[PDB]
Amino acid sequence: TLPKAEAKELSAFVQSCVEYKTNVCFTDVAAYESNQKGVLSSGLAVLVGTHKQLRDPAVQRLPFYNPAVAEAIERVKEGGTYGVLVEGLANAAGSKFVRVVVGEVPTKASRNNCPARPDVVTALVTAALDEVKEPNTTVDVFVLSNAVLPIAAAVARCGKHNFSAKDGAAAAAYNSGKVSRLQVVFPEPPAIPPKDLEAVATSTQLCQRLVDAPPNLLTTATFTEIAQGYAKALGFDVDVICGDDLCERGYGGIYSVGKAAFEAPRLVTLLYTPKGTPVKKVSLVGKGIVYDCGGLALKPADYMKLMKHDMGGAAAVFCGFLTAVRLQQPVQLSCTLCLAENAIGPKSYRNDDIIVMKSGKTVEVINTDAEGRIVLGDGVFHATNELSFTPDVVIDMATLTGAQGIATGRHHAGLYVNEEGAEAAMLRAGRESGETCFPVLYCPEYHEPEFKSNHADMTNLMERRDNAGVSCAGYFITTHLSPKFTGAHIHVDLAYPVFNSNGATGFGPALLTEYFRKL
Amino acid sequence: TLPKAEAKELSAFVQSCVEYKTNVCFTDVAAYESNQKGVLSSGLAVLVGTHKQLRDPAVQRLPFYNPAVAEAIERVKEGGTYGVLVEGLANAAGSKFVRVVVGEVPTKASRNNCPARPDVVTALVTAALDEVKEPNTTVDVFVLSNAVLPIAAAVARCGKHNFSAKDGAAAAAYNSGKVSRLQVVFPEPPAIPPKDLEAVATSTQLCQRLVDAPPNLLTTATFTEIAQGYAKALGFDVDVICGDDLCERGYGGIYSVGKAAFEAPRLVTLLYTPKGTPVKKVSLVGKGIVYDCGGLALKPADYMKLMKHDMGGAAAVFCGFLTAVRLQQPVQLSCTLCLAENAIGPKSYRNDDIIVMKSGKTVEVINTDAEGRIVLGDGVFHATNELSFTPDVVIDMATLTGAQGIATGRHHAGLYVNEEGAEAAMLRAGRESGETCFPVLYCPEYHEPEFKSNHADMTNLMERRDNAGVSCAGYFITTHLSPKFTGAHIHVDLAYPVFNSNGATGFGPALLTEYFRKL
Amino acid sequence: TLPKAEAKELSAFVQSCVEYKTNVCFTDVAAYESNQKGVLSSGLAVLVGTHKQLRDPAVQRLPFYNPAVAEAIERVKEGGTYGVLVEGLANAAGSKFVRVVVGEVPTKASRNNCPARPDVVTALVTAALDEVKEPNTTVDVFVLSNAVLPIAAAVARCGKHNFSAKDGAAAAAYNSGKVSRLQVVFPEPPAIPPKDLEAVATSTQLCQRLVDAPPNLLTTATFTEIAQGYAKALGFDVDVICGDDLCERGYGGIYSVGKAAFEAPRLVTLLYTPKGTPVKKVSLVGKGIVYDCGGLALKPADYMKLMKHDMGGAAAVFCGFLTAVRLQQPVQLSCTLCLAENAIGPKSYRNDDIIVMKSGKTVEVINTDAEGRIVLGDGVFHATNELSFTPDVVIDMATLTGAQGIATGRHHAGLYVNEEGAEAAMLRAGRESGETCFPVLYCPEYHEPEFKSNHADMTNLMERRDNAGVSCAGYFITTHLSPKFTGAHIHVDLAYPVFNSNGATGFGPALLTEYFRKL
Ligand SMILES: [Mn+2]
Ligand SMILES: [Mn+2]
Ligand SMILES: [Mn+2]
Ligand SMILES: [Mn+2]
Ligand SMILES: [Mn+2]
Ligand SMILES: [Mn+2]
Repeated sequence: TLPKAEAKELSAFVQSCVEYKTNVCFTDVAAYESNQKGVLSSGLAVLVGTHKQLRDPAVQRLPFYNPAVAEAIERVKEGGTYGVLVEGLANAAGSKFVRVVVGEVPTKASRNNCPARPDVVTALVTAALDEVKEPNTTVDVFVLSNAVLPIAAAVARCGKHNFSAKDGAAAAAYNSGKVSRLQVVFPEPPAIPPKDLEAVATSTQLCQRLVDAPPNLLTTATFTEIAQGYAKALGFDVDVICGDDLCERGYGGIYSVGKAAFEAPRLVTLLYTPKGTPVKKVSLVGKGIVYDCGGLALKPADYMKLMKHDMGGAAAVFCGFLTAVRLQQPVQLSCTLCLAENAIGPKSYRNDDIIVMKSGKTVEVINTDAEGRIVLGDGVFHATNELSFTPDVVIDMATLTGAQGIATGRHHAGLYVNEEGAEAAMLRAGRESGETCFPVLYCPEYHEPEFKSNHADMTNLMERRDNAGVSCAGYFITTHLSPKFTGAHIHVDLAYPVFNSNGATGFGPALLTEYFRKL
Repeated sequence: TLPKAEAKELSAFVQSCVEYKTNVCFTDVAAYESNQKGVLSSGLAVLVGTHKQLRDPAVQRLPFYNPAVAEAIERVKEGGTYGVLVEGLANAAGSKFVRVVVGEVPTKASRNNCPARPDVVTALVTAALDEVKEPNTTVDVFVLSNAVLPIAAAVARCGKHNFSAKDGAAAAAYNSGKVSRLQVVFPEPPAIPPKDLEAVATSTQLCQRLVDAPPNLLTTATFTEIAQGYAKALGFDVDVICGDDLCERGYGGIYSVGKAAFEAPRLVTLLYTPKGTPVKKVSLVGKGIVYDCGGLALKPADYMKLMKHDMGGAAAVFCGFLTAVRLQQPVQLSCTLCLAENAIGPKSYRNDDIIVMKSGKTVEVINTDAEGRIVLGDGVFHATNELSFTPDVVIDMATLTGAQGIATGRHHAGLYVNEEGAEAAMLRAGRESGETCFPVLYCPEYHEPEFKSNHADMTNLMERRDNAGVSCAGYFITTHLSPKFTGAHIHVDLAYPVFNSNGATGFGPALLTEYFRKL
Repeated sequence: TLPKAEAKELSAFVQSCVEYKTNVCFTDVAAYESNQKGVLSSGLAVLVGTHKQLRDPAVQRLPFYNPAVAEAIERVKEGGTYGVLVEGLANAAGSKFVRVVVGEVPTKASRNNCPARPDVVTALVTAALDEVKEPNTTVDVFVLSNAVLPIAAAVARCGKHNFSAKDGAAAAAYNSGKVSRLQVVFPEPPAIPPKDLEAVATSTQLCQRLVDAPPNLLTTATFTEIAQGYAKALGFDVDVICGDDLCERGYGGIYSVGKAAFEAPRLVTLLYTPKGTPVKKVSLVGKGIVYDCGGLALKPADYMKLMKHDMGGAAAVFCGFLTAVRLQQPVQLSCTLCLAENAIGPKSYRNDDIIVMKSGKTVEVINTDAEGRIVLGDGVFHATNELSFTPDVVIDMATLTGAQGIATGRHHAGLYVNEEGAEAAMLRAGRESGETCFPVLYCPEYHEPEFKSNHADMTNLMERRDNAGVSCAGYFITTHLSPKFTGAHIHVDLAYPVFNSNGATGFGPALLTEYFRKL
């Protein structure tokens, strides 16, 4: 029983997520010339490209181009921006001066990176949008690259976040009033239709919204309601196993992790079957730890900050699923959300407790703060044993370990994969999408001894933390795969790539979309 | 209200403890020759003794002896084992080869140790049993020592533990399927009858079971039910003061420690009066902290692991009591179990709270993780004030302090004792039983000032941690002894001796049995 | 000025390393039958192979085979050993019984591992050699695998270490008296000649010796003298830049790191040019931190233990170089040893000091315990700018980061490589040699910003430690490569693979040999 005022706030927040619509739309130079007739949308325009692209003669045909803009192109630093005023340029806001911000994108890109460097595109547009005068304007963003998918996601990510509690926004269901409408103008008609690019951008931003949201708003219950709302609207199936039913049905892992919390844990499975014959059957599984306090293995306060992001894997997987449904991608999908709060209290699972997992394997809990692998263990067994089909590929996505950052860094999700082919394909999808990945060691024979237990089948924590920490957490999860499953298993550790110093990045959904696209 | 599946599991676990039967039986060479006619029980035999004992001519008359075994005796290292195959040796398993494992026991033994070195006996047999081929076999263990009590307990302790959650054992009420039946074969008919040695072994192993068990299985409630089950079966009295009744009846110490937990605290008192006139009246009191998270003074995770062992003193005292009832030892006994979980939550007793103990004395709580001395304070007052008799001797056993390990180590329980005579006797009982002890400083005049309080009669924590930390915890407990009590008080700190790297040792019950035997 | 007794001890230790000869020799079953005529070398024989290999009919033709050995094969556990006595088997020691120890090697091997699992081979032979009765015996080790290179190195690694200070060995220049001579018997004549396998084994063991040795013995001076000794004996060139001359010649990195120490730092370069036509040119550079106390950024004692291993990269590179010279491999080599002790005192380089590197680039020292990347920076610039040739490939090997263990674990060295091709080749060499490697993220555009400095060209420490810690250290080193260099750069982080719980592994030399072999 919550207070009435808190429950109304939660319902309104749910609705804000279910009805979320993007601020971004897409077009091309010829279509823009034709529809707008050389009238800018507002008093701000943005021009982004490489050193070489910015000097293409076609740039001179752009409606805002003049000798000041030419000088901006000369003075702008690589990775930086440079702004100039253009007097008496026609625009729909009737502004006397138009501000034109040029941004230079590097060409330097390692073999493990996206050649189009959408990371810099995001930062350039963000910086340029900080020069916005008025609210509710439309900003024309002219991009010289034709790498449409990575640019779409990059721009969706950029600028002020749709989630906000600033300046009375709490009374408007935490919908920001500071976001500018963005018109992305490609050089050529995009290889991917504009409406499809919109769906991608929408999923990136929704993912961002879910991750940014504080846990007083995004709970196990509200996340579930959001999933149910999208199921009603788009017509996909939803199965929910809630609270004590998890225990009764043998889901000891997710039950034990989540049982101390105010809001009960939930295993939420979503099903989508395309019209006609599917190219693959794929089961998605996401770590939905709505808040990771550590449990009895309580985190210090420094480390507990930003643990609202611990559901970033569930958000990624959920929004990737939504994109697939909206674009009618020809993949049969399950999406299992492992929703729990890792809370501290009298019902807390303990450091010493022995858990009977859904898989039938027993787990000695060494450290309650290694909760993610436990909920995922139940998730992947569910996906591989309990559904109406057996998947060809299982993809689990999780903000799983600190080791991930040390290993592969802030921009590359770690991949632990049982097959070379599935790994290469996910890497390729990362490089095409801009949501980059990198492999971690796959060597089960060396991971297995780290989990030896006196009394149970396994522990939940490596004996020696300095023995491939990203990999070992992946290994743990694989021990709970059903024997019925003989296909590819892709573990994605996205602990760090889901956020930066401005908040959530919406990393994961576009990665999935691109992966599905190439199956 | 627990889930139905969890409650069924708890009942089954209770029953497994109440009906626990040992895997060990005892006999002697002549009786073995006569009953088995030179046919080994299985494809494994074990031979354990000192360098000199192994070279006794009587060893050559053992049914598995041959020149390869003789060579094993030559090659085996002190404290080590050495295995050989014997071809065409008659055995009940019909194995073509019998494996004979020889183990050499040192003679070196300090004045504070058991001369028969049962510590090494345990490790030798454990190592030998790791060479077991099949399940459910009987292994003949030939021991060359006649120190029957320490060997009985040593062998009961050894090998795989009766508690297990491995390989589906959770569905069999956590009864291990990996334990071998062990036939211990002494050189001479044992000075203590085989059926009596069985009862001792049973108590060692039950104690081990209770200590090994994770706190999701062994709770304040299930521990109580187990005690009640044994009371029905053996016909001894049981008194239970439960939850809020502890507060109403003035038991502020145990109530305050346990009140935050999911399962309520309990003061459980068991009574046994022998048929004859008793040699002594003895009150046992045991720290039954089912799990020590530290309370609001929360333990870090490294330190919180194995805190399921924090009820080792209650297990020891409980199983020593059982043995006394089963063997009808002529001692009048009370056994008070101080059962609580030291949990963290909104009802947690605080660092600053002032407790009114049953004794009438007030305790200022400096640190909630010094919970044991508090529950014991109520326990010993109960024993010395509230029973139908006044004891001559109070023995409290507790996994009480980290200082214990630093002071007396992993194999020797620390003794804090108000009389030289009772101390010497408990030391002698430790040396005879193998469950060795060592004294800590008894000096109340120096302990007393460490507990000075501004507002209460005393604190629960020493001001200066480096001033006889085993002793000061003992001192605290003695301040709550009833003034009606004028007898011997033996405080046994067994923090480390109750476990090793394989889990529980079942340390304590045999110590008590031997102590009672010599009264 | 050292005491006379210490100087004599150091000279003798130097000589022990310079004259080091292996305990291992290699042959095959037919050559063994022919030379030894079915007579075992001693009272111990070892049989090692997979479950399938151990049941090959050819096993029955081995001279020690009998029904007891057959039973051993049945009873042995995967990854374990099992020993039996064989009566009246002919052997050179005239022993009445021969002990035969069987060891089972797993077939399970991930795509990132050596299929022959030499890691288990090492452990099996180690465990078998623990059953050795007498000193100075020869032990026949029958291996059922034909993977000769990885087995050679595996057996060289195994058992008791040639470095010892036990039982008066200090008086014998720390040459162990506990090492058994080992005769490795392959099924077929080895694809690599026995004398070549010996040279490999010798380098593995010498490497192990240098790493095991305490820093009171292996100093910057003695390591130098050892290199000089090998140069005189084998006829290769040696260049030494010592102490203050490092400062005068602009080697500010290695000079600053090492200048606080009792023994001066040294840049030691070795040159080998093969007879004839010109071939691949490779420059090796090794981190030779004889002891890493942390400098002014002092390590706690727990972390400072085993920092004698911090010269493992210099040892690896040195011994790989020796193997190339002994086998006359057709590669032109330089080998630069970056020798320093990272010591604490009044001359200590500081957290704030600004270093002028040999490369001309300035380094702001944030943390003196990140010393390795600094000495290596001077090393690689030396190799790529100061030699009589320019290398095609630079390989640096270093026990560089804690992040390495977290990322790629205890058995896999981390690879940071500027070219896909060179990376793949080093990986292949790891899988063939058994000295396995795994890549870490190569993404200089993301590493570069971590080293931004206010006043110098760069810092020596990442601003954010959780942003690809293995990779960033590698990146730092690459900033000091000469602009004259346009080839492949392979950075090998072997922090953890150079040791296990028994001490040094001798990891690195064989990896190099195999890499050179395939060029
Ligand atoms: Mn988490
Ligand atoms: Mn956690
Ligand atoms: Mn305690
Ligand atoms: Mn405590
Ligand atoms: Mn170092
Ligand atoms: Mn260092």
